[PDB]
Amino acid sequence: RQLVLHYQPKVLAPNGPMIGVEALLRWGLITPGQFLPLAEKTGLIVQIGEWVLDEACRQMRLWLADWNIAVNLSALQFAHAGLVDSVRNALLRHSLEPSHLILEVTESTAMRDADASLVILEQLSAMGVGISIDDFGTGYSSLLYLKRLPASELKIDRGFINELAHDSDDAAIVSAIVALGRTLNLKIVAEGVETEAQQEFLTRLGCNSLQGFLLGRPMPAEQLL
Amino acid sequence: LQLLHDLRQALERRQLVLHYQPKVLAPNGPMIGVEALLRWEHPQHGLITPGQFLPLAEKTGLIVQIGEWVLDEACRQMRLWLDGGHADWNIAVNLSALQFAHAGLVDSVRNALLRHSLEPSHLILEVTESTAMRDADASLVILEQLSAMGVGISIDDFGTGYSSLLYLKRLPASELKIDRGFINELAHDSDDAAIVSAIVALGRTLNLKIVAEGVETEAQQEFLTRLGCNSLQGFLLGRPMPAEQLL
Ligand SMILES: Nc1nc2c(ncn2[C@@H]2O[C@@H]3COP(=O)(O)O[C@H]4[C@@H](O)[C@H](n5cnc6c(=O)[nH]c(N)nc65)O[C@@H]4COP(=O)(O)O[C@H]3[C@H]2O)c(=O)[nH]1
Ligand SMILES: Nc1nc2c(ncn2[C@@H]2O[C@@H]3COP(=O)(O)O[C@H]4[C@@H](O)[C@H](n5cnc6c(=O)[nH]c(N)nc65)O[C@@H]4COP(=O)(O)O[C@H]3[C@H]2O)c(=O)[nH]1
Ligand SMILES: [Mg+2]
Ligand SMILES: [Mg+2]
Ligand SMILES: [Mg+2]
Ligand SMILES: [Mg+2]
Repeated sequence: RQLVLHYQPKVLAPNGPMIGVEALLRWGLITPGQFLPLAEKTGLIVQIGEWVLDEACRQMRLWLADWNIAVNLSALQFAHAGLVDSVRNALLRHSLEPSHLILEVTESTAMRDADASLVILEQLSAMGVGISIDDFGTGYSSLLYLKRLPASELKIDRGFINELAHDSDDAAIVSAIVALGRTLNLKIVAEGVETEAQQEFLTRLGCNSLQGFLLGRPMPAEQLL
Repeated sequence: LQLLHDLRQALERRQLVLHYQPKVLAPNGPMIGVEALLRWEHPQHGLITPGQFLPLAEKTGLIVQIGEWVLDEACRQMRLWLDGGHADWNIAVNLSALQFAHAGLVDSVRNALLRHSLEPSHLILEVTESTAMRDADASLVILEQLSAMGVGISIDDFGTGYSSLLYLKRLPASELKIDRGFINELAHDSDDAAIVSAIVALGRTLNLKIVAEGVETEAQQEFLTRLGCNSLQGFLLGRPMPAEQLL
């Protein structure tokens, strides 16, 4: 068992309290960018995912701790026939309210076969699980399906969060995502917040919550305290 | 289902209208505003009341655009009235639980006031006790924004939910509205008069105006006045009616 979760805080804007964490997988000390693609191609991602989901639910129970936890799903995990049985079973196993668990799938993953995403996410949403669309702005979305999917939040891609000059293309895109949130009834999370000016500007643009190194780096449950 | 199809097209068919009910200083003092109340003029069923279709609207999400239309028309009407010289009237608009939690609520209020050049102090937003107290920390963030814009905040159907006195003081509410259920039962239950008195006393000690709602009889009016209610609303003082008929 060399697999460990690190947790990164999500924080209500403007400076408001921490409302939850994202679980981030780690393995020397190996980062997931170095091995998740091999796991995806080989199918080992599905067992690793079962372990991640279980450990996140276990940790949340242990804490419960007035907050929720977000787990990432790769394209294979999202499409895997077992996914929805397994989410329901993991919440049942730990007697954990479904409102405490968030599942993140990327824009690309969700939009690849939107009708199939809809069958899967509708089940998940009827069970009460929070559904987040990650890396938003980096894929291709149908506005029609963006409304139809029972998502509760979009997470702005880290790639748009750099110098964020007021007249930048990046700022326009952040504004557009915020406006999608406002018109489609979705919370918007900015990810990759490293500086005070980003925090301030993203808050004024109307992001609902923030994640990034400035607010807290990923760390193991113990160090998080 | 017929109701579902019919409600979907109700805005397209201009079948939705606002009626307005006077709120009056107690006992019968000047009218200080109105509550906007949605009605549906149905070509087959006639004038349908919102208890008969707002739950379907909530469940389907049709309540969002129905609410945009309600807010727009209410703001239009208040503007018109202000320009007609009714300087001391406000208008109160109801918010369901879904509208109160909608990510765009505050932007939509700001846009509607700007569209009709309406000072924010002439708009009152009513959220029920239950709605406000379900997640009080979240209610606080929402209501503080609305209150900083200058919009009045009313806690509706008061007495029907469960309130934290702590958050009841922290919320930037301006008024509590006693639920009509407590007014109607006064002649038929000894507990109701105590409950109504307690609500009035909460207003007095937390610095909130109290509105008594559902006033139908002279004796209710007299009793509520003697208790010290600030304002009254009810059939005795004036039923909901269209803006024109109200005059
Ligand atoms: N430069 C910078 N980076 C920041 C900042 N704040 C957070 N990050 C990093 O950005 C990534 C956020 O996760 P992601 O976009 O979902 O993207 C994740 C996610 O797609 C994938 N991944 C991580 N854990 C899991 C997992 O348990 N399951 C699955 N299926 N995928 C995972 O690996 C990707 C990269 O993971 P990480 O290395 O942990 O990198 C994490 C996080 O450490 C910041 O302020 N500045
Ligand atoms: N028996 C009796 N009833 C009286 C008397 N005085 C006032 N009422 C009624 O009490 C209700 C007061 O509104 P509410 O408690 O906010 O309760 C409202 C409110 O929750 C909701 N509603 C109405 N319009 C709207 C709207 O535009 N948006 C939203 N979200 N909800 C609305 O529907 C509920 C019922 O609306 P209405 O049928 O118009 O019923 C109205 C009004 O007609 C009286 O003396 N006797
Ligand atoms: Mg993620
Ligand atoms: Mg991301
Ligand atoms: Mg009301
Ligand atoms: Mg009421």
